[PDB]
Amino acid sequence: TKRQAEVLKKLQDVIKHTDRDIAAGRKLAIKRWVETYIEYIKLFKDDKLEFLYNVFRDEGCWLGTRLNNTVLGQKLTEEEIDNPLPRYGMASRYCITGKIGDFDFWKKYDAVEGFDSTVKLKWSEGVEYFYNQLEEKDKEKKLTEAIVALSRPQSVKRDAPILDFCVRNIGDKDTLLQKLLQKDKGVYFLLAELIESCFFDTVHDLVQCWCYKGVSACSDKIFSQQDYELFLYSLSNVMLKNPELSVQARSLIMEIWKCERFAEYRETSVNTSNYTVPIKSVLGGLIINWKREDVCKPDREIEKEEILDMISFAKGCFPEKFDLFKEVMIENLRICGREGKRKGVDYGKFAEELFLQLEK
Repeated sequence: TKRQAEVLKKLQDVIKHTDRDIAAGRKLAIKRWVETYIEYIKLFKDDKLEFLYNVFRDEGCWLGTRLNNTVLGQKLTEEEIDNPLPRYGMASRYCITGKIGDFDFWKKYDAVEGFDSTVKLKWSEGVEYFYNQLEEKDKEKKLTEAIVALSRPQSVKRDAPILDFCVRNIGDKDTLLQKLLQKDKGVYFLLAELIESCFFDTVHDLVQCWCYKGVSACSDKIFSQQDYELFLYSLSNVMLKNPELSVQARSLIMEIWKCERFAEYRETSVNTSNYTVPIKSVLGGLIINWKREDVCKPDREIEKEEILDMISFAKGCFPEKFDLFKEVMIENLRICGREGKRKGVDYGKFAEELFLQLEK
């Protein structure tokens, strides 16, 4: 495990891109990659790890924050330094049927069967190949089916990369929303799974089409109060877990929270009752992220403003309950014990300070 962990860090410290977010996205992609192929690389040494460097420092392999599997597979089949990885193991894993490594699943399969089987196997490189071999008519239907199947409660992290791929290849996200709404909380599970794996871009696209595109939405709210509140709580946890992607997580928090379609939900989230308020984790999450000192963070002022405006919004909706709101938040920040929180510092004081500024 220590060895496995070392492997992960070394492979991530080579990625460098001008945009911090793109890089961080890639460090995550590498993590996911290493998760899939850990056994192959388990026993390894630095010298053998340089082959993984020339293919990972090559921007050809990278398509945005994600990896171009086709290119990557080709690079994983060339025996400069030796491929310590087996060509056959990799070729099969990357569905390179032709140019089979030669000297498991991989026979010959029709497209639909392969698609339906690869998804069951949670084989991200498998679903992609078959998607290509699919008839154009059948494409959207097959993808939609996969999404519905994989947007399920008892899910796993592997499902998210496939879900990401399916959403990005859906050419009509309006019908997708509709086929998802038939499933119980099928829309929540799709967004929550993409959030946990930090596929923020995909979520933004979905939020823009499903919440911001039109005056119309048969329930006007695609999400419920619970799903709305859970989205924000889950986003605040990921933001504290991935401080380099906090800008993208903060923008998603604001877009969901301040959406006009969910304005009633926004007012309910700041209603303090029974010594609790649903925005506690989220408002506490932004405060902790704003006071982080282990990262060089530009625009801490913008972050402070969001916090202040969220506090001001709570005062404007229920002015009578504001002192209750202040006491609940201060007490929550003193016992929270969440990630990114510096131990031994009283975060309650920071809140008290924000409350005073508001008074003036």
